[PDB]
Amino acid sequence: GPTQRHTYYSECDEFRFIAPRVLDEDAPPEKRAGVHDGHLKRAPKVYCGGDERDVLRVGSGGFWPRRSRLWGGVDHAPAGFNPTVTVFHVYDILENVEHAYGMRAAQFHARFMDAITPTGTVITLLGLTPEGHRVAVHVYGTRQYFYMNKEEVDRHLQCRAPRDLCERMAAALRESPGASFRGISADHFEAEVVERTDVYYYETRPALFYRVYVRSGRVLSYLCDNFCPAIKKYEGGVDATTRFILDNPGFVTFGWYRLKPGRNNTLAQPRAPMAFGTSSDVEFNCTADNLAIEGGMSDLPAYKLMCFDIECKAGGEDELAFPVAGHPEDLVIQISCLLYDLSTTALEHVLLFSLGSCDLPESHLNELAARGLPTPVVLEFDSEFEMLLAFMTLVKQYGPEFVTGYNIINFDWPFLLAKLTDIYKVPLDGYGRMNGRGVFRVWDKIKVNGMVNIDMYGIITDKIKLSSYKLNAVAEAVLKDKKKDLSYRDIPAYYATGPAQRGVIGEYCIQDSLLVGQLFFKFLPHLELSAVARLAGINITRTIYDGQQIRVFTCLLRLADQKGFILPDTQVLDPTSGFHVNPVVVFDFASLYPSIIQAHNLCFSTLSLRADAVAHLEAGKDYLEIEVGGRRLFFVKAHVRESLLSILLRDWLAMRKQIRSRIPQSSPEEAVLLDKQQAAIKVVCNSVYGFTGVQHGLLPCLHVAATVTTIGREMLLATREYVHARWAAFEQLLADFPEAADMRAPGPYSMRIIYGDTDSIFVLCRGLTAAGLTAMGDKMASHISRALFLPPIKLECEKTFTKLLLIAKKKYIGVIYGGKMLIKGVDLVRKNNCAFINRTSRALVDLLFYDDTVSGAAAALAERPAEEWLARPLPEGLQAFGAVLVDAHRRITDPERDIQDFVLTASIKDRIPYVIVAQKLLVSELAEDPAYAIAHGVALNTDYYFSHLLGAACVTFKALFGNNAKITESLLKRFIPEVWH
Repeated sequence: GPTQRHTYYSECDEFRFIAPRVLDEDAPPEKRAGVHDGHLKRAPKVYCGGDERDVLRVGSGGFWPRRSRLWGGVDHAPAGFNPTVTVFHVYDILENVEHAYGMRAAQFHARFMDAITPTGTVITLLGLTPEGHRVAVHVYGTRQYFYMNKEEVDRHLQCRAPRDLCERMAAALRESPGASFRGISADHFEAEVVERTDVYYYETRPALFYRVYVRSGRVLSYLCDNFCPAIKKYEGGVDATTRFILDNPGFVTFGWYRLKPGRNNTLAQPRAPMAFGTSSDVEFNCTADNLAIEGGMSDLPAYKLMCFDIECKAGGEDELAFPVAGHPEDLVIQISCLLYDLSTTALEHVLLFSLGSCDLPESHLNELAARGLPTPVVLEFDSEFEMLLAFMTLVKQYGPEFVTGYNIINFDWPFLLAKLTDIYKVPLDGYGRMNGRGVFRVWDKIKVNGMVNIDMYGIITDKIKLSSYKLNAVAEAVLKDKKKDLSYRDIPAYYATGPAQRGVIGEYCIQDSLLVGQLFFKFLPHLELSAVARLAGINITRTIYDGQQIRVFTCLLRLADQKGFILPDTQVLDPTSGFHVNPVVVFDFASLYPSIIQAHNLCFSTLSLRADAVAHLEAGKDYLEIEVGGRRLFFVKAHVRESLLSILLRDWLAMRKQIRSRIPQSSPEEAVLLDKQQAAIKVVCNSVYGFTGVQHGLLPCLHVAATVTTIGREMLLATREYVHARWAAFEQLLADFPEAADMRAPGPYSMRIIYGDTDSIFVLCRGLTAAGLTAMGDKMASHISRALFLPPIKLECEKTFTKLLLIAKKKYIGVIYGGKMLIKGVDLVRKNNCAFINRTSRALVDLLFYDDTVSGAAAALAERPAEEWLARPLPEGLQAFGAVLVDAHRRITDPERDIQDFVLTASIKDRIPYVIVAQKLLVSELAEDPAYAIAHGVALNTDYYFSHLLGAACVTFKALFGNNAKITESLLKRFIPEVWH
């Protein structure tokens, strides 16, 4: 009997039986709606072919593939099976507490038991061997630690003598009635004095601190919140995995390893099957010295990818209601489950789980064989519970270390777990890799121990930009592929028809995962993630869910301690609105914030609020010097003290550039892995800025973020300053850039910056062609960059606007020389508005951009304040703009056969099309079915539709009149007769 219990189900004799009554064919006309919801006493069953079987049996003729040694008490390994392990790969790491007493009957060598006596944290390395064998290697020995000021503590209690301290902490822990679990001993702690320095400030001098080790995070946590009343505490937030990686040089979170002898030729101990803590084929106890990095050896082992996607159906009153997991009537009816070799890429298994009989189409089956793909295996069931258990039984038994699909984090996994926990009261702590007590939860964002979930939806929202992110949509843009035959509203209808129509549902389900697969092996996300994990020193599962600061803290921590630091704990030239007929050039700085940090030596360690005790070294040379926020600040440079961030980033930039110089002289396969790394360094570098300015995150320092803000500003003001001085005349520009020869346009020449924002400047170029300006702009930026700023800082050129409506602040419309329209901080469309108001509103903005007469006339408006155009007539070039509004009025009034164009719709609801019609004096009580209007020759409501077009035009083209909506309203009125106002 396992020394630690298996909490997943290896038997159920009874359970909650829920199934749609349609499934009954012994079925009167009336008894076929809704759902059965009762208790049934019998084992859960699977059907596959004419065959059946208990869902929880392992042995003979099992319907689905397993990778499982132990199944609730029985060892299913071949009598003989005893492989030896040397090298093995690691994809995931767990932290758990083990207690010596609970493990007595496990057959563990005393060095291990020693490590967990009252208690101890065990770090379990998860992965597999070259042969495919599933491994869990249990690292004993790692303790978490944290620091506290010696003399400060030594005074406020009182006792240098390191045992006195430990006793006082053990005595602190008794008094909390929160499970001291009789850990009221001075021996559950070691406390050593070391010299060190709080990272903050230039002045701060090395003090003496107590390093104190602890046996469990449980303990550490309490002492954070309680032992430190006034006393300052350092690196208490640092988990055991991260101590295990950082204190063992070279060690990684994702890599190959080998076990070897240690200190006194100590050897890793294989575990007896009955003390396995996970579902792996082999397990071992060891300490860090029994482990070594196995560099050179690099190839991904045969780990598996499960790719699934679920389909549901609504019960209750209205079967076209979107399904809700909390409803017992609203059932998961099918799950598409695909199993790949992740090292190979091959699709090994196609499984479809199905509530009710399901007969896949012959056509879909022909298409699978024809593509050299596995024949699907259809598992069918009478109830939702039987099918959910089956799926979860497969999730435990096959144990895909990797899992994927589309929106599975947002819809699929939440739906299925809501059902498992709430409706069926099944516990999940045992269904991951651990046999019990493991994490298996979704939040608002899922965490399943020993399972790396990568959701393709988010990956795709991260590489490609689109109008839509639906799969069939995504499948047509990215895989250039076309399939379009399903809608959640059709499911019920089809479900009720019979087993063939359920097959169709199953087809589109399998095909859905097929496409998601094809995408995962297109974008190889796990490899972007491994690389970050591998680089940041963190578990792969935290490279996705856990955000920003995590990826950077760890590295900051390693460096910080090298240096002998400790980390404390939780304790007016922007736009003048107007239109532009001359080209506008857009300069951007590349990774501005990180390049500032590095160039200007900015760190926790190098800043100060004091002028004194600053080595009194000297201003200018040794000092940065800034009027930051409230007051004056100072930052030392890389000769006096070099910044910890600075170092992180420089090292990462030198790494990227040395990796990038290699991409072309390596193999195709070597280049695919260097690209992922080269991109990983970029994900991590773009993080360091953010890391600084989280006011309640780990190591904030708002006075670095804010100095970077104010340096960002100065730099672009300098770029402004420069361009105006240097390029005021075309002659100097021709001397720097001889190709300007063929760029001189008719006008007078003038180069002026018009918009400044975060990291980009807009430069209006009179007398120049839009034609070669993007290429000349690179050079300009290169030139500027090489002339004004310190390395990494790099200004570049993206983009020339042939024409530009500069509305405001962060709001503009432009056509891009050589491209499309770009619209920022506005839309010219509304899903809610009728076609006609949208099409015309749009036609207007196109006249302004694409009609050269309207474009000059629009430009000329800028030569004159809004109010002065009220006095005088608008420039004639706008005749065509007015022709469009006039024209729209006529579109409405006339017996004009397209009423459809004026239809509004604001399930049952919206969908009812209507139109607003002419005539107490009524208020949109003049809705009407369209057909009725037509059939009765009813006029549309001129005043209504037109005033909506006038309003929309008015908000889009205020810019031509300094954003005064009033003046705009008045001037566009001149283009239409007053009797139509």
